[PDB]
Amino acid sequence: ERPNCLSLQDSCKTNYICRSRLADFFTNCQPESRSVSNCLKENYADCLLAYSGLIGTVMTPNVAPWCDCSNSGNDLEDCLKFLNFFKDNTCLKNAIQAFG
Repeated sequence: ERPNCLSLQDSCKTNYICRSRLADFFTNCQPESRSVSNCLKENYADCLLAYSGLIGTVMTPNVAPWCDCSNSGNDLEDCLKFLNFFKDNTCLKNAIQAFG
């Protein structure tokens, strides 16, 4: 059964390897601004490498990890923000197109 993304995030953060890789992904594939969803082009390579760095962890893509936001309770908005960082990430989409 597909787990809740926040639960999966917690299982990742307790492992020093996954915690580090996840943090790198959020850092390198973040928007260039609150208004601009894309990152600066100069960061494409680092964003893709960071995204690929998730492979081998519970955050392995297949794209978003294997999780959804069912049963998020009061934390639904946060769960969706997490999930959308994978599914609706302009920086990541552009990086994959550029070097994937």
